[PDB]
Amino acid sequence: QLTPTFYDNSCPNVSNIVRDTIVNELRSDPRIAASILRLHFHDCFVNGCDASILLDNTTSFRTEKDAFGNANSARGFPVIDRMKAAVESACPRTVSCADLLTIAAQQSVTLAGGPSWRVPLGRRDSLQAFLDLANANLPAPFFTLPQLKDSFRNVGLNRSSDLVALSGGHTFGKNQCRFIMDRLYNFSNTGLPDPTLNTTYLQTLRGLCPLNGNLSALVDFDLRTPTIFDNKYYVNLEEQKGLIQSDQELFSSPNATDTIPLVRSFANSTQTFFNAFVEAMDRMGNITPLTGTQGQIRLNCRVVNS
Ligand code: HEM
Ligand SMILES: [Ca+2]
Ligand SMILES: [Ca+2]
Repeated sequence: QLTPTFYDNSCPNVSNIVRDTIVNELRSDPRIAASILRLHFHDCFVNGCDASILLDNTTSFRTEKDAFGNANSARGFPVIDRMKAAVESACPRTVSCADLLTIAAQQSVTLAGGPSWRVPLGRRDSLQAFLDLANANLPAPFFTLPQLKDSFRNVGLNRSSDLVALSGGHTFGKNQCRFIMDRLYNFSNTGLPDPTLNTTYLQTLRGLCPLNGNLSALVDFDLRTPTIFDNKYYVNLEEQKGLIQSDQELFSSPNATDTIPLVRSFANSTQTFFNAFVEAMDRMGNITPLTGTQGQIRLNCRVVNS
């Protein structure tokens, strides 16, 4: 079983080294905290949190970095390399990349103003990467609520609270115009914008993402506090200001009878949201981990030990 004290003897300063690395990177890249949290999410949804997403291509298996949900989107890999090297220097062959990324995600959330907690540890690193599984398991912004629920249940998260709380990760970070073009100009082949998108915000988004414009242009997930980890994400949903389809469906989908009350509860209380986020984060971090002697303690997160 995973435990928060796993490295209290072998590498007591691991969390501090991770924090220091992120603090330093944030000065030149204010988006890195969001990027790191997302890497952990994409790691856990594919064969569990086993650092499989960090592996680069080999002639025997393809990298998950080329998955539809990661390609030209996932980022921060060199930063993970930096903290890994620092931890390896402080504590040789001790901290797995899987655990490192989990701590990095928690520290990223805390540094951005979110809750502070000690994540369960003891995960080990995968011996391969899973591109096909990543293409099948990572949810997409155009998913309906039933599809979002299916995606979470598929990896082991059955609770609507899991889905609603973890979606709160969109309280910060960036999103490409590419992913909302349909909502802005032609939703579900209706030739009209998504009716669940606030019409005033629709105008603003159309200005940032004009038709035939730069699809790679970036827009903030949270128009209220773009880089702060808080519950504003839910207040936006209540006003039909969720940025992507999957965000707004939590509040507007015909199948949202169970998610609406959660959205409201999280928008009404920061404490309720933070508590739910920590709970959901630990549940996600507990998805099919390799433990004990299974897998390895990867020295270079990009390659399997030889
Ligand atoms: C519920 C289904 C979800 C969908 C469909 C989804 C979809 C997306 C999309 C389309 C982007 C934009 C990528 C880009 O434009 O390059 C993104 C970014 C992001 N997502 Fe999600 N996401 C989901 C859940 C989550 C969860 C569970 C977390 C973490 C707890 C998370 C954290 C983030 C963060 C922080 C960013 C910004 C990353 C950055 O700016 O580098 N997402 N997501
Ligand atoms: Ca994984
Ligand atoms: Ca925010």
